[PDB]
Amino acid sequence: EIEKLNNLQAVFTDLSSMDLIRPRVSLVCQIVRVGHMELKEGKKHTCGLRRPFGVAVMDITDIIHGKVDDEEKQHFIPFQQIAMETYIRQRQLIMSPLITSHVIGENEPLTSVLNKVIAAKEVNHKGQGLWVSLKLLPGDLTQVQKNFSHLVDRSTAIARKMGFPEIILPGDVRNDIYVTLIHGEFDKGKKKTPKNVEVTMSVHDEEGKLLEKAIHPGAGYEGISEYKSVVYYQVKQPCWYETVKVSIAIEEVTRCHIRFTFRHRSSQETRDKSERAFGVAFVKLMNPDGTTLQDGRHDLVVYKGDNKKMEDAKFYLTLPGTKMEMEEKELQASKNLVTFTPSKDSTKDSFQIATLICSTKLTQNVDLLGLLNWRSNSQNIKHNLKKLMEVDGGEIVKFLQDTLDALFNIMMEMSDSETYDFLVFDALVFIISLIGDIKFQHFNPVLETYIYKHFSATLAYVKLSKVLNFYVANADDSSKTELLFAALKALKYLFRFIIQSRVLYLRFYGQSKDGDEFNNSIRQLFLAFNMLMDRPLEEAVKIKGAALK
Repeated sequence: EIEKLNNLQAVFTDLSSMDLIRPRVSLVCQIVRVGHMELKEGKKHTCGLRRPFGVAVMDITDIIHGKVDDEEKQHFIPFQQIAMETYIRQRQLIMSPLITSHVIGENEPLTSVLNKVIAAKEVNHKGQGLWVSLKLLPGDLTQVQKNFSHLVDRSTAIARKMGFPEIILPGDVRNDIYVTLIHGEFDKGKKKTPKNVEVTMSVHDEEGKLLEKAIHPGAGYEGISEYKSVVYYQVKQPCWYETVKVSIAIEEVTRCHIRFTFRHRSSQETRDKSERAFGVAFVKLMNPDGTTLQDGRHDLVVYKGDNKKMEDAKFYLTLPGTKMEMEEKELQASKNLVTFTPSKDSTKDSFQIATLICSTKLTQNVDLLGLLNWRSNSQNIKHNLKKLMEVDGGEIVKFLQDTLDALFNIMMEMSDSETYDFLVFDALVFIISLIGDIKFQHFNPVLETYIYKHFSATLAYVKLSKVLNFYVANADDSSKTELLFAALKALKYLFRFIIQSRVLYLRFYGQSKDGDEFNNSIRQLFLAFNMLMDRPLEEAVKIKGAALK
């Protein structure tokens, strides 16, 4: 692109304070040639196909540390090519030729070349490489584009960190579904040469319509309908590890899936286009329980058989897309012997992907939605409430407001059961404890936003006072000790919610017919703290300390 050579500026924002202080950081440029499979002249070869060339690595840890910051410096990153050493040394081997081997000069994945370049401090570039002026600019994208507009303008290419910052700004609307094609074992089958498998993954809706521009090869590049994986010249297990950008709208991603098509790519264009993708994978970005695809590894399964059937969104989507999916279907078919015949089409071919979902609304947990489905998951509310605290506060904070409202509504409808009251209480205590953390402090304003605006309780304060009074009356308990202690640590917003419920009661009933009862609750809480404290110090020294706190 002629309009990019003088505009090729790369910026990597979202580097948290933890990102810089990492011991070893390297800017790794992956160089992949696109075109002919074989550098041979005389016959037509399939063009437009991506082949591995080499990896260029420098330890920019000191550069990201800010140790050397100078615009005139052009740090030359040496380029290391894949070892295509099969022509120079082959000319001198006499008096004992006993060799039965092959040429491996392009089939190594870029992962191993990158590993070698990382290990080898000196890169035998031999005059091949690139120049990049590397600098660290403090602040976020706005500050870097405003404090360093000359350095970083709006046209400057922007790339984000593969992860999450130390500060989650409330409303960081992002759907960075980073799909990485780790590996896939594809059967050679009838073809003696291993198939030049390509992961032509494709984003289709539940109707199967391919969603164009959904897949982005990387930063600074527009999206594409389908992304092609790197060609490996007859590898049984082509290892790609290719990180791409998948930008699906969080509202439409609920009905969006990526269909991973793998085609055998013979050395000739006629055979290449005459060979259809022998096997296709796919994954729903949704768990069956109404939650989006989880963060981590997922092992896709390559199916075989009719090509029309395997492209039928009403058929292949119904088929288990992952190994865990086949295991789940088999186990559930083990308890029901009702029309469950496993198909021989389940070949041993499988595919592996990694999906780091950097999203703000996408939800990945079953217990969370079970509580969010409490009105119809009443049978598991006791289980869901216990199993909430295992869920990280990061997943909670996406819908903390609705979680609070659901807990309060659970209190509204079925307050008779005090055990669920205790479960909700302890879960909320954990909520406040985690939001008070530096990671989650920024959503405390959002928490207050819910309190002052979206809080929807009118008597929950009564029950909270009851339960907390039970805590303080049962202060000496060891099992309660941490609970009451964390309640102390969370008293502020606890009573903010209590008083909000009380004032909503007042404004929904005009005058408190139980204002005497409410203030009596306050006073009896006071005398309860008196009963807590008059006990000997030694049992609860830190508890009285936190009480004073």
